[PDB]
Amino acid sequence: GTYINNTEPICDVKGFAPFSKDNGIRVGSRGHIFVIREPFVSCSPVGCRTFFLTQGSLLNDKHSNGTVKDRSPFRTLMSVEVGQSPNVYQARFEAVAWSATACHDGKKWMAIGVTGPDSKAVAVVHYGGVPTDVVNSWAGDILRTQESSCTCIQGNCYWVMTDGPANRQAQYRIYKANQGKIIGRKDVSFSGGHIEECSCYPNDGKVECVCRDNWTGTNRPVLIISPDLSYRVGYLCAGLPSDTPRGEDTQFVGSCTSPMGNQGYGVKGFGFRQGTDVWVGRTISRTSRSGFEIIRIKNGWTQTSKEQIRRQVVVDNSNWSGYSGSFTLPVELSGRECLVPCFWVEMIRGRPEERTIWTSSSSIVMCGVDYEIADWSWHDGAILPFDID
Amino acid sequence: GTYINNTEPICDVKGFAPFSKDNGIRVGSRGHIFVIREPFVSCSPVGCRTFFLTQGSLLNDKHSNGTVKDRSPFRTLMSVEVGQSPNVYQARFEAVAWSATACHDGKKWMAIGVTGPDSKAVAVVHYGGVPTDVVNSWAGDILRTQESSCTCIQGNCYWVMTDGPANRQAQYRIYKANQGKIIGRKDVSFSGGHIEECSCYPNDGKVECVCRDNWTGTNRPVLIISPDLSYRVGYLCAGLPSDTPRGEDTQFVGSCTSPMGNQGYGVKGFGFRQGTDVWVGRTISRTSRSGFEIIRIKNGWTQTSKEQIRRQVVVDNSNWSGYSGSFTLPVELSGRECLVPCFWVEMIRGRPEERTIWTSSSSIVMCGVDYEIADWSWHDGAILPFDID
Amino acid sequence: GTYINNTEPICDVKGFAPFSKDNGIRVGSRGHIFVIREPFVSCSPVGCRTFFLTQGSLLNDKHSNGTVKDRSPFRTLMSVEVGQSPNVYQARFEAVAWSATACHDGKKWMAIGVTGPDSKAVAVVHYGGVPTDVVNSWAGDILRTQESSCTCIQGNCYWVMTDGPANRQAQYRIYKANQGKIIGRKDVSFSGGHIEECSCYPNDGKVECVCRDNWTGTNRPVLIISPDLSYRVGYLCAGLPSDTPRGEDTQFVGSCTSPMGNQGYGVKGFGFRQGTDVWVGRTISRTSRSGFEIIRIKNGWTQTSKEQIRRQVVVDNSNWSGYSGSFTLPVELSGRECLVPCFWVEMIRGRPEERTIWTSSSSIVMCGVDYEIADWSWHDGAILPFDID
Amino acid sequence: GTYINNTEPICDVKGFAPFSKDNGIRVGSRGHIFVIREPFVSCSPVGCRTFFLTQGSLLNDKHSNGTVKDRSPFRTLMSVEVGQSPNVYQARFEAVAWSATACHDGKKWMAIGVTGPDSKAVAVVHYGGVPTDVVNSWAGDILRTQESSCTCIQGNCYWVMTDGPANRQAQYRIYKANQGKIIGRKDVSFSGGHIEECSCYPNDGKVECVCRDNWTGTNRPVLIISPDLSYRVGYLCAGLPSDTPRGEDTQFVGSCTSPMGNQGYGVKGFGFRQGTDVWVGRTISRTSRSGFEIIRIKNGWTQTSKEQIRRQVVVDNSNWSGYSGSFTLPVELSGRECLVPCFWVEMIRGRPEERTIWTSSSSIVMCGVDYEIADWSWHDGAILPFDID
Ligand SMILES: [Ca+2]
Ligand SMILES: [Ca+2]
Ligand SMILES: [Ca+2]
Ligand SMILES: [Ca+2]
Repeated sequence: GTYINNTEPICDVKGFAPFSKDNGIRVGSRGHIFVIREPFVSCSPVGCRTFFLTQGSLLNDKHSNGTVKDRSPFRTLMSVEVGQSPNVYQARFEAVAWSATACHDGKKWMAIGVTGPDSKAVAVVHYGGVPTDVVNSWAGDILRTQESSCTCIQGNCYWVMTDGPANRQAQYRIYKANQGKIIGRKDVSFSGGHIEECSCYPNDGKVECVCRDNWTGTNRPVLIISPDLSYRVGYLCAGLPSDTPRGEDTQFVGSCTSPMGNQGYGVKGFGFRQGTDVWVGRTISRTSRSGFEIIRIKNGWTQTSKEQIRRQVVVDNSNWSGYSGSFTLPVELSGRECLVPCFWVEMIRGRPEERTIWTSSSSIVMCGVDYEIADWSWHDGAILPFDID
Repeated sequence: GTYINNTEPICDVKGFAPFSKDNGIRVGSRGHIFVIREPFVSCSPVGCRTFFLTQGSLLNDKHSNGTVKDRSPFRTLMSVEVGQSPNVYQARFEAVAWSATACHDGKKWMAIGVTGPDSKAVAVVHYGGVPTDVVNSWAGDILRTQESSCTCIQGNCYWVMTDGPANRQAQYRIYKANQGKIIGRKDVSFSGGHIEECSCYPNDGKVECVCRDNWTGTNRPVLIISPDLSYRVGYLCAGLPSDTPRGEDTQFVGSCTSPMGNQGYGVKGFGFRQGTDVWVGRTISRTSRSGFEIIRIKNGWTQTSKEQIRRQVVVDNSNWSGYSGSFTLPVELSGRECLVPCFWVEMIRGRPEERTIWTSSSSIVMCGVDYEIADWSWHDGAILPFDID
Repeated sequence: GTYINNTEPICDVKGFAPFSKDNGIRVGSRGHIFVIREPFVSCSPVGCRTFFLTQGSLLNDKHSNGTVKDRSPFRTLMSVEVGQSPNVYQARFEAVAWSATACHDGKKWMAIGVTGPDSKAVAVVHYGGVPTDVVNSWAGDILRTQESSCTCIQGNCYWVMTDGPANRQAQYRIYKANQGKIIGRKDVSFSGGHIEECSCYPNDGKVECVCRDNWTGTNRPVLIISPDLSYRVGYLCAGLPSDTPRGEDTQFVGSCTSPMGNQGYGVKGFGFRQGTDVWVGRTISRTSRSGFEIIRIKNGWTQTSKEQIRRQVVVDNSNWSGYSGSFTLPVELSGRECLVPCFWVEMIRGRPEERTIWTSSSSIVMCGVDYEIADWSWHDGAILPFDID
Repeated sequence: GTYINNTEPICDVKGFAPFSKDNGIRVGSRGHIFVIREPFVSCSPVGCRTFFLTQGSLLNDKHSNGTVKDRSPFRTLMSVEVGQSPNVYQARFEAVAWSATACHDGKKWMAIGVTGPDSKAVAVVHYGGVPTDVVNSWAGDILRTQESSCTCIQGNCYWVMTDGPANRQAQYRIYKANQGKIIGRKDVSFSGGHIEECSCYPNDGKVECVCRDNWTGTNRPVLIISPDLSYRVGYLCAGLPSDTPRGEDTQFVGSCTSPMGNQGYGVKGFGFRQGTDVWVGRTISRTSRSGFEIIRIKNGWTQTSKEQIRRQVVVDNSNWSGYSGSFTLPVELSGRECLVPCFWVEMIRGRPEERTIWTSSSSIVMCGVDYEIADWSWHDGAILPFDID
C-alpha cells in the first residue's frame, strides 16, 4: 500500500485556519535566503512542502538585481518543508525551470520544470529525483504550466499546460502521468477562452482547476478533468469576479460559459467547489495585487450567484499580496474522510511597487476547517529598502 | 505499539543534572539565529526538542528591533533538537503562533499555536505536521496557553488555556485531544484565582500543572487533571512563595486554597510533586527575573510547609533568568520505571534590563537524578551590546 | 536484494534533457559555498549526487586565493545531492583527495581519493564511510584517476588510474573492487597512447570509457573492460576530434587505433556508444574551454565516420565550460529497461580567463531522453569580479 | 542483533591511511564554525563522528576572545560526521561539558560530559540523547576524563577518569556502564604514577589505554582493563619517550613499571599494541606541540625496546599539532575480522604560539592499513591573523 487514492469529496468548510508562514524576506535581511517567486505548496503522505523558483541568487546580494530575465538559464525549482524559509541550506533541488508544477502520488514526488528557449521550450518530468520524460513545446510560444500543485488520483497524476500568446488565444493541454511517464494528453478546445496558471485539486475522483484568463476575462475559467481525460471547460459561474484587475462587483454579471468583464491582465488565483457553492480567493483591491480575501458564494459553482455568505480577510489591503494557488491534504496526514482544501498566498515585495533593485516574495498558508475564522493580516513584514539597495 | 503510556509515577530525585545548553545568543553574534522567547522543551520516544517563538528575524539584524508587537502576524512556533541553538538552518516549522504548547503522544507531534486578533484569536492544532482542529477564543480577550510542553497519557493529550484579563479574573479551560482532534473540554471554576502559562507533567496517570497567578498571588496555582477531565484546583500548599515578584520568605504564610502575598505581576514557573514533598523553581531575586534556584519542600505539596531540605542554584543572582517550565522524559528514552522530571530555564538578554534594540533568550535544561548536584551558574554568557546596537 | 546489476544496454536516445543546475558561484557571492573543481555526478538506487574537490576554502574569502597548489594537503572530496550548490552545511565528507572517483554498488558508496606526495601518492578506498583499502603509486609520478563516476556491475566496481608523465608516455591500470576491497588489477598496454581522466559508464555488462589523450591526440582514447579485466583499448573511431585543443573538423582523419591530430594538451570529456553510433561531447571553440555541444555520429563507434546526425548545444560559445564526464541512472530510479546515459558539464569561472584571485566552477547536468531537445545555454551566470577581488 | 562485540584482536598494520580532514579553521574565515578543542573521533555501526568541545562562540567573532576560562559554563560537547567541519548547522548536541568521552555500544551513543565547579564537578552520562546517570567528583579536584572515544565491548562501555592535582599524585578510576547506567567502578592504585586523558581502544576483549603522565614521566602510562574491572597498570615498556615535552631518544631508558625522563607537563597521545610491538604517536619536536609522527617499536609493548622498524610522518615539524587520540572501526563498517586501529591529530592554531585573540583547532584522521604509507603533511592550513584580529 503506497499510492494515494484521492477519490474522496473535498471537505465542506466554513473557514480557513493559518497553517504556516515562512517570514522569508525578513529572515533574508541577514540569512542566506533565495530570491523567489511562486512559493506553491504540495503534500505527500508524510508532509507538505513549499516549492519555489529561484534565480541562483540570494537576498542582499548583487545577483538579486532583478534586471535578469524571468525565463533565464539560472532559473531552478527547489523546495523546503512548509513554513521553512527558502534558505539555501535546507533546500532540495527539484528541476531546472522557469515554470513548474509538482505533486506526490503516494510513493514518489513528481516534478515538472519548463526551461529552454521561448520558441521551443522543454518540460522535463522528474519522478523520484531523476528525469523520466519530457514534453516539448507544441505551439512554439512559451510552453508553461500551473505554478502550483498538480493533482494525483490513484497513481495517475494530472496537470495543465499552455503554449501560445500571453494576451489572446493560445492553446491548452491537459496531461496524465504514471510513475513519471506520460500516458495520455488531450487538447482543450476553448475558443475565445484563455487559460493560464491553473490551481487544481482533487474532488470526488476528478480534477477541478480554476485558472487565470489573461485575455478578456475578469472571471476565472474552470476545468474539470475526468481520469479518461474527457473534460468540461467553461467559467466559474459565480456573479463576482475574482481576477485582478477586475471591475466593481455591482457592475458584474457572471457567466458559466464566457469570460466577462472585458479587461486584460490577470493574476494566478484559485477556488474550491463546496457541493454547489464556491470558495473564491481574490486580492482586495480591484486594480493591484494588494490584500487577500476569501469569499464563499452560495450556489456559485452552478449559478451566476452573488449570494455571499462568508468572507475572511487573510491579508489586509494595506499590504502586498500576489499569486495564490490551491492544494489538498491527504487523508493519511489529515486523518479525515474528506480532502481538506488548503491554499497559499504569495506576498510580493520590492520592484515594481517599492524602490528596490530586487523582487522576491514570502507566503502565508491556510487550511479549511469546520469553524468561522476571524479576520486578520498575516503580511510579509519585511522592512525595505535592504542594504544592497 | 506506538502510544506512550505515561501512567507511571514521577521519579523521586535528590537533584537535577545539566542536560543541555544552546548558547544561542553567543552564537548569534555571528551565526544566523532567530530572536526568540519561551524556549520550552518537550520529548518524543526518539529525543527531546526545544521549541521557541520567533519573529521572523535574526540577531544582529534591523528586524530584531523589539518595537514589534509580541502578538504580531510574523510570530511563529519553530523547533530544534535539545541543545541546538535556534538557528534558521536546523529549525523545523511547527505553527503560526504568539502563544504555544507542544507534546508527542508516542506516534506524532501535536503542536498548538495561537495567532490572530486579540478579541477573537485562533488556536490551531497541528498533528503530524498539518492542521487538524482549532479552538476559537471563547471570552474574546487574548486566548493563550502554556508556553510549555503539554502532556500526553495513553494517546490523549492535555493542555490548559486562558481567555480574559491579564491582571484580574479571567476564564480558564482544560482541553483533551486524541490524534489532533479535540475530544473534550472543561471550564475550570476558580473564582478569585488566576491561571496563566501552566507548567505541567504526567504523574501516576493524571496531569499536574503549576501555573502563574498574575492577579494577587505570589504563590502558584496547582491544577490536577484526571483523564475524564474532572480536576482539582487550588494553590501549591507550601509556605514559600515561588512567583516573582514576591515578598520575603519570613513574612509568607502558605495556603492550599487561596492566593497569598497580595502582589500583582508574575513569571511562568514550575514545580514537581515528590510524593508529598515538592520541588519548586524560582528566581533568586524577589523583585526581578535574575538567578535560578530549585528548592525541595518537605511535605510542601500537602501542607503549608516551610521545611526546606534541598537547594540547588542553577543560575547565579548576578545573571538574568526568566520563564521556566517543566517536562518529562519518556520511559523508552530514559530506560527507567518512573517518569524523570526535567526543567528548562530561559535566560533573557537585552531590553528592558540592558541597552539594546532587541530582546532574545537562551536556555539551560536540567534533568532529575538520584544524587545531590553542586551549585553552579550555567548563564547565557553573551556580550552586549551587539553590532546592530 | 541490494546489489545493482547494471548488465543492461545503454538507452538509445535522440537528445539530452536538463537534469539540474546548482548555480553555485552565483549563490557563493553571499552564501558559504566551497571553491571547487570537478563537480562529477554519480548515482545510487535512491538518488544522484554531485561530488567535488574542495580546498577547505569558501568563495569571497582570502583562502580562495588560487596560488595554493592543486595537489595540496587541504584538498578533500565532498558531495551534495544533485543540483545542490557545493555549500558547507549540506555537504558530506567522502575522502582526502586531489584526484577522485566514486560510485554506488547498490548497497554502499565507494569513494577513492588520491592524496599524499607526487612521487609516492596514496589512493584510499572508502566504502560505507570508512577506509577499506589502498593503492600506492606504482610509477612514482602523480598517481591519479577519473575525476568522474566509477562503474559498478553486479557488486564489482571498476575504475582506471594513471601514474606517469602528464605530456608523454605514462602507465595505466584498471582496477576492480568488491565491498571496498581490491580483487583485481590489470596493466593496460598502450604504447604511444595516453590515458587520463576517463569518463566511463556500464553498457551490456562491460565498462566503456572515453578518456583524455594529453600527449599527441586530439581524439579520445576508448577503453572497454570486461568483468574478468581483459580489455580492448584504442581510440574513438569517429572522424571528428572531440578533445580541446583540436584542429578543424575538415582537416581531421579519424583512427580506431592511433591518436590523430598531433597536438598536446587536453580536457576531460566523454562519449556514449549507441549501438554503432556515438554521442560525443566537446567544447565549441577548438582552442579554449568555452561552449558545450553534444554530437551523434552515425557509425562513429565502429568507423571513421563524419556522418553527423544530431547536434545539441548546452552551453553557448560566449560562455566558459570545462571538464565534462559521464554517468548512468540506475534502472530502479529510472524505471526503464535500459541504462539512461547522462552527463555533466563543469563551467569554470575566474583565473586564468578572468581577473580574479580565485577559480571555481559550477555545473549543468543533462540526461538522455527519447526526443530531440532544442539548443540553449545553461551557463554559470556569476558576475565577476567578486568582493574579495 | 544490535550490541557490538568488539572482542576481536586489533588489526596488525604496517601503516596509516588518510581517513579525513575537516579544514575547519580555513572554512571558519567566512563560514560559521565553532571555536573548538579536542576534536576526537568515535564510531557506530553506521559511521564515524568527530566530537568536539565548543565555547558557544564562532571563529571571526568577538566571543572567540580566548580570555574565557576553559572550564566555563558555556562549554558544551557537540558532534558532526567525520571530516565535516565543526559548523553550527550540521552539529549535534551531546552534553554540557568542559571534559568528555563518547562511544557507541551498537544500539545507542553514550556521551559523558563533565561540567560544574572545580571542587565538586558533575559527570553527566547521556545515552540515546538524554541523561541516564551521573558521577560526582570523589576527590573535589577537577573531575575529568579521556577527551577521546571510550570503549564498548558486548554492550558494556568503559572509561577512565581522574580527580586530583594536575602536576602531582591524583586519584584515578575506571568506570563501567550498560545502557547509560553505571554498573561498576574501580580505583586504580598507582602510587607515584600519574594518569590523564587516556586514549583507549578494544583489543582481544580487554580495554587498553595509553594515557598522559603530567607529573614526572615523559613516557606514557598503560592501563589494561578486563571486563570484570581487574586491571593491569604500568608504563609503555618501550625505550622511546612519546610524551611532549621529552628528553632526547639517545638519553632515554624505558621502564615497564615507572615513569622515566623526570620532566613535568604533557600532551594527550596514544599508542596501539601490535602483538608485542607497539605503534606510538608523538609530536616531532621534543619541546613543543609541533609535528606528528607515528613509530612502530619491535617488541615495544613487552620490552624496553628501541628497535624502531617503521616511521610515518603525518604532520611536518614546521606545523602545529596538539592532542591526539585513538579509536577503532567496528567490524560491521570495516568488513574485516580484526579491529582496525585509527587515530586523530588535533592541529592547534592561534594563542599562545601565534598573535591572535583566539585559539581553535582542526584535525586530520588516519586509519591502519596493510601497507606502508609515504610521509606527508596534512596540516591545518589556515592563514592567521583573521579579521577579528
Ligand atoms: Ca484577466
Ligand atoms: Ca503573581
Ligand atoms: Ca589532447
Ligand atoms: Ca609528562
